[PDB]
Amino acid sequence: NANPPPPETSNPNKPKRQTNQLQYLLRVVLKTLWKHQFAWPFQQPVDAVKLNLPDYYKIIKTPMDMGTIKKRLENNYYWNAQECIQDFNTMFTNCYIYNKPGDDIVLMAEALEKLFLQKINELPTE
Ligand SMILES: COC(=O)c1cc2c(cc1CS(C)(=O)=O)-c1cn(C)c(=O)c3[nH]cc(c13)CN2c1ncc(F)cc1F
Repeated sequence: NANPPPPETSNPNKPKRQTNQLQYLLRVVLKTLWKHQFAWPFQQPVDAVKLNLPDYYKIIKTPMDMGTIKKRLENNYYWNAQECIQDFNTMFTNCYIYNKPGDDIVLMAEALEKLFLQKINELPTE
C-alpha cells in the first residue's frame, strides 16, 4: 500500500570506472530522453500512492525510471554500458506490462523507446 523505497543508486563496494560509452549514456542518451516532451511520467519512480494505483507494485516487482538511471550514471554504479541499457529496457517493459496496449502512457513510452534505440545504434566503440 505504501510506495517501496526507490532502487539502489550508489554502492561503494563495487569497483568504478569512466568510459566513453558510460559518458555517452549520461551526456547524450539520458540528457536527450530527459528533455523529450513525453519524459515527464518516467523521470521519477512511479508514485503509486499519489497516482492512486494501489496495484502498481503488486504487478511491477522490478521498478525503474530515468531519475534512478541518472543517479546510477552519476554515482558510477554501472561498470558496463549494457547494465544501463537493461535499466532503460526495464523501464519501457514495466510500462508495457502494467498498462493497456494503445493507452496514451504506452504511446509515450513507445516514442521514448524509439528515440532511445536511435541513440543506442550510435553508441561509441568499446
Ligand atoms: C506528476 O506526474 C504525474 O502525474 C504522473 C502521471 C502518470 C505517471 C507518472 C507520473 C509521474 S509520478 C512521480 O507522479 O509517478 C505514470 C507513469 N508510468 C510509468 C505508468 O506506467 C503509469 N500508468 C499510469 C500512470 C503512469 C498515471 N500517469 C500518466 N498516465 C497516463 C499518461 F498518458 C501519462 C501519465 F503520466
